[PDB]
Amino acid sequence: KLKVAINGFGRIGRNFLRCWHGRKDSPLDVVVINDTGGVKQASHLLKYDSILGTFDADVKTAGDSAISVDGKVIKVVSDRNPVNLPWGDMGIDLVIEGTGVFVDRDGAGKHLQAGAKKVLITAPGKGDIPTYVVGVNEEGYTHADTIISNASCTTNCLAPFVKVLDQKFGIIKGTMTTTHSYTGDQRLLDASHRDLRRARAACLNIVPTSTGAAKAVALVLPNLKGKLNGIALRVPTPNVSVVDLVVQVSKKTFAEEVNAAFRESADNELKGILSVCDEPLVSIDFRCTDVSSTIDSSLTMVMGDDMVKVIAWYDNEWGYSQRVVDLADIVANKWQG
Amino acid sequence: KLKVAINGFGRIGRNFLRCWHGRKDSPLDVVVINDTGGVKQASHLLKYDSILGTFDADVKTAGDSAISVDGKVIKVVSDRNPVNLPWGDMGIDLVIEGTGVFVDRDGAGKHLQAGAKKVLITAPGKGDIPTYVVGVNEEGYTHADTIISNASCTTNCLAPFVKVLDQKFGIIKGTMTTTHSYTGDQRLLDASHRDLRRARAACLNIVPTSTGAAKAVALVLPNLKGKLNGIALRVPTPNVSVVDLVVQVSKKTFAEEVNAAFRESADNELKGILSVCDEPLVSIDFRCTDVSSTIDSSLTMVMGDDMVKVIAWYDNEWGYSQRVVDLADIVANKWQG
Amino acid sequence: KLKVAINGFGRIGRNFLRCWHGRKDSPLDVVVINDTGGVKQASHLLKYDSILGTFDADVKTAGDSAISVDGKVIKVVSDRNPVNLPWGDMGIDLVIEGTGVFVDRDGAGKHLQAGAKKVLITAPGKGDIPTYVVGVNEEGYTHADTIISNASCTTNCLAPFVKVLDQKFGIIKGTMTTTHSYTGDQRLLDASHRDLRRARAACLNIVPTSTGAAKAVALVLPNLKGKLNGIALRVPTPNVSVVDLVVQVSKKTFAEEVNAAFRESADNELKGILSVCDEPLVSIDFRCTDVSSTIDSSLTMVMGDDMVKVIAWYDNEWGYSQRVVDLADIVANKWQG
Amino acid sequence: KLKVAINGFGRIGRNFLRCWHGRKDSPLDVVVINDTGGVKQASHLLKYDSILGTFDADVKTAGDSAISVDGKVIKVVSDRNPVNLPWGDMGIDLVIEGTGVFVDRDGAGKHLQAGAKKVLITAPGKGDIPTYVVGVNEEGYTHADTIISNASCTTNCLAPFVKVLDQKFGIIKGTMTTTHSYTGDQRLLDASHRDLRRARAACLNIVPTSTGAAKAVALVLPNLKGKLNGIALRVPTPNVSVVDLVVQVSKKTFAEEVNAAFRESADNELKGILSVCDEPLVSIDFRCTDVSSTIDSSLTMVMGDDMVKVIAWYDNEWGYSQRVVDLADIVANKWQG
Ligand SMILES: NC(=O)C1=CN([C@@H]2O[C@@H](COP(=O)(O)OP(=O)(O)OC[C@@H]3O[C@H](n4cnc5c(N)ncnc54)[C@@H](OP(=O)(O)O)[C@@H]3O)[C@H](O)[C@@H]2O)C=CC1
Ligand SMILES: NC(=O)C1=CN([C@H]2O[C@@H](COP(=O)(O)OP(=O)(O)OC[C@@H]3O[C@H](n4cnc5c(N)ncnc54)[C@@H](OP(=O)(O)O)[C@@H]3O)[C@H](O)[C@@H]2O)C=CC1
Ligand SMILES: NC(=O)C1=CN([C@H]2O[C@@H](COP(=O)(O)OP(=O)(O)OC[C@@H]3O[C@H](n4cnc5c(N)ncnc54)[C@@H](OP(=O)(O)O)[C@@H]3O)[C@H](O)[C@@H]2O)C=CC1
Ligand SMILES: NC(=O)C1=CN([C@H]2O[C@@H](COP(=O)(O)OP(=O)(O)OC[C@@H]3O[C@H](n4cnc5c(N)ncnc54)[C@@H](OP(=O)(O)O)[C@@H]3O)[C@H](O)[C@@H]2O)C=CC1
Repeated sequence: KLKVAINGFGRIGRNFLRCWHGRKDSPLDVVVINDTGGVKQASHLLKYDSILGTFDADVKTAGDSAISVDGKVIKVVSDRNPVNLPWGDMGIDLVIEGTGVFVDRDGAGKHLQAGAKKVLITAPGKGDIPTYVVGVNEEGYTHADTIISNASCTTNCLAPFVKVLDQKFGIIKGTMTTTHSYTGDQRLLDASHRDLRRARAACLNIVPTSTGAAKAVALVLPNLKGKLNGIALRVPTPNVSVVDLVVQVSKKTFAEEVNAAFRESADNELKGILSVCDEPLVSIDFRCTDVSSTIDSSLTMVMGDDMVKVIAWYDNEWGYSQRVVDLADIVANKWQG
Repeated sequence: KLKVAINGFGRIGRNFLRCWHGRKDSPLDVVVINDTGGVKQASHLLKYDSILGTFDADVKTAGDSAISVDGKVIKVVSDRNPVNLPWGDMGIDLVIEGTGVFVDRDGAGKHLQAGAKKVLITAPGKGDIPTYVVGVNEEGYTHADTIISNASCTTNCLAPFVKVLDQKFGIIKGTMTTTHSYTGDQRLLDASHRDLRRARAACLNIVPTSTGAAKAVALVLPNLKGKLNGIALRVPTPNVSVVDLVVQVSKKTFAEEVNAAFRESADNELKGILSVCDEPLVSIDFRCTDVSSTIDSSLTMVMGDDMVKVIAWYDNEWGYSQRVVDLADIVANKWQG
Repeated sequence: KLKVAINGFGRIGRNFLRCWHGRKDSPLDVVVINDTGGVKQASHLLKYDSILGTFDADVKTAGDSAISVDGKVIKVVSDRNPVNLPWGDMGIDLVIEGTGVFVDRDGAGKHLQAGAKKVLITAPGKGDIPTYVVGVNEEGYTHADTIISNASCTTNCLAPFVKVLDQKFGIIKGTMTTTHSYTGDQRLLDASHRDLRRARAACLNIVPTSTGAAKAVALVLPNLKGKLNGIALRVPTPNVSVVDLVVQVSKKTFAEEVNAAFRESADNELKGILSVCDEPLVSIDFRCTDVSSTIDSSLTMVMGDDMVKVIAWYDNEWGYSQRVVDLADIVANKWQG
Repeated sequence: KLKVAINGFGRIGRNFLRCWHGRKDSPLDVVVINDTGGVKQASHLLKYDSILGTFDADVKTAGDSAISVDGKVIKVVSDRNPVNLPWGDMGIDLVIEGTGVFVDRDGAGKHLQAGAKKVLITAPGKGDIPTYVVGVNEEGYTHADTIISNASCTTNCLAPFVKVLDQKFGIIKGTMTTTHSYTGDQRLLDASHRDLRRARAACLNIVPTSTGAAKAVALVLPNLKGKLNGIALRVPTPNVSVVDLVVQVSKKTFAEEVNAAFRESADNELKGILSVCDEPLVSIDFRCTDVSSTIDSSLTMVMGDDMVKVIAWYDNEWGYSQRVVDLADIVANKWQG
């Protein structure tokens, strides 16, 4: 309904397309893809996926500049400079920025220069970019926002249950550590990053790094400003991560009561965003889960009556991509066109 | 002087022998190895190691029942039943119990049935077994102890710096999470295991599992009884782990002061046990670390002035094995003639 | 129909059940499972699988000899000694031997001693045990065989296209190497193993070992007796393997002719057993393929006009289990009764 | 004594420096490194290495544009365009091309435009570029060659023993498959790549791909022109690979005679280049071996008296780098000022 582009057909760009494809009566219309790798590459990697498996749909190249998914043709262009895009010419309403390189206003704005009406960054925005997490603060979105951010995968897993903890128990302060699957931003073998730790062979190490949620939860939950901080430990799994949150709360409590609080929200205001799992599972079991965060109930602990530790699972690729679709639906729903 | 026997030539048993081989003027004499796998196996796996690399020493079989390391002939026996071992006949003073199956008094005691004078379990002891962590409470060891425990790798990493935190700031309570390398106790592919999570493919998942390290810390640091708890996350790396500790302390502080407190101890009472690393390193850098615990200084955080988060690295196989040697050395030094 | 019992509820045992569950109008009725790990374990590991994903069926324990799959109750017993199994009492017609420890006549026979009418070993049989590979020599099966073998996963990948090569070009001699995913028989970390190479950390090494696929091929294709040999290279992937076969043929040929030969069989006598893939795919893309062998057409080479090199993919767990089901179906179809 | 510059401080670039550092009385003087990543990054990654371990040398940054190794300062520049490099200004005699992007004459020639006297590509050269393999055809090198190639890692493993096989038995034709560790050219997670197979998650798949090694082996051993071909299977190991070569020979033989032939050469003309291992080892055991190729003797087979299969290990990073140093040594030894 809404004319959508995908700038950056990588893990999130492709997960997004496949997430979108599975939705019924979607308001979005993905008409174009900017894949610097080309048509053959876009069709191949969309069909065959090391993490999601083979796409259950007819996918093929259509000519020299498009691909088709179950008959639907999707234009495919290739340009590293978004100021060279044909968004205006195509009448593109929303650009899904998934390249990871245009996360500030001047960068994402290049899409507007090219004629796109709006931009949704699949990552934290740098600068003065409205950030939103579905199930946490999306009601604050307004059609005037020309550039928005859907935050990070970790922020999407944390914020939902942090919101519950703060409302029910009141968070004085907390820390978080995410044991995170590796991502394309890491090097296969010891190379070159900025980040000397992400420069190291990712399938061989536990890699401490930069955390991507910590301040950002305060962005979507202002009451938490200056109350949280954390880090990330990248480990040798290709997908699915888990956050370990420890917080001192003002109201004394115990593990079972904390879990109960999560189940209540899970069955109500956070249905489809938060889930609570009582089974002794491991990361692989959470692949392709549509929720943003799944509490591992049996792992919840309370020390000294007010120090609560919570363990939550998240599919950083798929679960996050479903949220990108959700945020895109909101954009469409609140359109002033 | 101390005639030593290694029961269970596995990861720890082999790491132990190589750790011991590297010491100068050792008061220990490893005369025999109980390897149910045989002499060829013992010689081969001691020489070639997927984690430590090839042993820089002349290793070979010596007849049917021995092996030699740089000329030093060692005996090799094979019996799954410790009562039937020739410890008395051989005059064995101390047995390094590294099978992982004789961790209680009745089990480890079988070595005493057999004639050994003392047993040192390379793991937490079950029941009433004296537990010691070098650099924390080893001064409490007495020659009267027939059976002793060197705790777990995680306890050895945690205790040292927990001791420092408690002394300098006073720990009210806290929680810990160890992102741990897999170990032989896990299954390569989904297979039977009493622990339904450890039963799952170890190189494919992030596996949550219980840990006693929290309560064990209280064993060697009584002041901490009932103040800690935690869990473990087994991840797809073959060696080297990291502990994430969050504690509320009584004295307000900040990250750099906390890191300073650790360096002070590291340059003094905990020299050779605790180190503080200021480099942006990853898990493979810490292989073959003779200390028990290395603080990653740049990851230390303090929230709300009294919630301290510390990240510490540890080579669970080698570092721990150097501690086993250390404890053995203490046994030999306190032996009563 | 045909009261089937699964002995050994491991990778194959569970893949088998799931493969069977997916069949329509199956002549087989799986009524019992001997799982030494217990009911809870059986239900859990059948539901959650690190390789196949979460089973899309209602699986739960059935109060505690039993489990239920979509309402179908399956009895669960636990005994490491087959002679003590209630096969006779239950009227069990065919036992799927998937423990990997009862592969000879005396061992597998234990199931007959226990009352089972027939045994199907999910592996090469030791000694005089009729071996069959569907699509190659299954027409030779007779109800008189009390104990049969479905060969190995590599033999099931190799035989089908070797049969084609021998008929179409005539194999003078050849060699084979299978770059095989690791299996439960390997060790997670360096540990005891009769085979000093499989004793080594499986996810950290390229491990050369044995196979019997070569001589086993001769079993189902007599014309090939003494004409082939080979080895295996176990690598760090959890599932899916690939065979590299090099043979000198009597009739000069070229790569595309060879590929054509495979497509002819694939569309005819070997439909559902052999496939030919023209896509530039990788191992993960072949997960859950029902065929026994998939030729990677673009990799086919011919040197000196008569030295043919063929690369074929196979899902060693799933593809092989579909063959077990197939052979079981034949057993049922030829039952006297 | 030869002024050497390293272009592209990656896996090979760094392995090269470390190999060079370990040589005694080297005729090479590495005075500069072109690392687009910067000084801090060059120092760090040279010191800490996921595959080689921590560099046993004092490594630090020296100012804003150099690094020091045990006191020796090495200049560090940063430019992606070789024409702009200060080779002429610095008087650079030989440039080690390890970027992987300047492999043809026009590309590597950019270094000559920049003032360098000679270029050594650490990879197969494209077009008319003299290719050499130490121990095979290096005696053919002449100072007139402004741009030379040290071939590929697999070519360096294969050529040496292929040379023996051809001389001793006469190779009519053959095929080869290399089960190769992943390299930086692959993607960590499904991502864009001209090669649709190399685009797939490298630590999750058996990856089928190129090797010009077969035709390259022809380049250094003319007698083998048009007689060999092959492919590569990239697998989930970070370093160390193995080649499987099958060849029909004109002189009937047997496995032990073939192994003998390799030991003869290994103790004589190919000492330091080829080795023969009789131990049942796995890939990890061959890390950091200086030789180019190590035959795994117990794996050698001969079918039909003339079809020879040989398995050889090689450390693709380190062993190859040792050859780069050897070839650089030749350049210095044959310099004509
Ligand atoms: N790895 C192995 O086993 C072997 C590999 N190959 C060897 O040599 C290769 C190099 O691969 P390897 O050492 O593995 O890999 P790497 O990616 O780690 O090596 C060198 C690399 O050069 C880069 N570089 C790229 N473009 C430029 C440029 N324009 N100017 C300056 N520096 C540049 C790097 O930059 P950036 O940081 O942007 O990537 C990086 O450190 C060839 O491509 C070839 O195959 C051959 C033999 C053995
Ligand atoms: N991966 C996850 O779990 C999640 C990641 N983040 C993701 O959104 C990101 C994208 O990461 P992800 O999808 O993982 O990764 P990828 O590398 O796989 O995703 C997108 C990529 O964009 C590239 N690209 C780069 N520059 C341009 C350009 N100038 N014009 C057009 N296309 C371009 C690609 O090109 P090239 O081929 O040259 O690399 C590639 O397919 C942000 O960087 C962020 O973190 C957020 C949430 C979840
Ligand atoms: N791995 C680490 O990082 C550390 C582990 N723990 C280590 O100590 C353990 C040993 O683990 P680890 O060395 O890793 O493991 P491994 O399995 O490699 O070590 C010892 C093992 O003893 C076996 N063994 C078992 N039962 C007997 C028996 N009845 N008689 C004789 N030998 C026997 C072996 O036999 P079999 O061949 O049949 O398996 C094998 O070599 C405890 O169980 C504990 O946790 C503690 C600290 C550090
Ligand atoms: N995996 C593959 O790709 C294929 C494997 N093979 C296999 O069939 C095999 C089975 O291996 P796989 O399914 O991989 O592996 P697993 O280890 O997972 O399968 C079966 C296993 O049986 C065990 N078991 C062992 N001894 C007994 C006993 N005495 N009584 C009852 N149950 C027992 C188990 O017990 P415990 O819990 O103590 O280990 C476990 O679930 C053969 O050994 C063979 O190779 C053949 C074709 C394909």
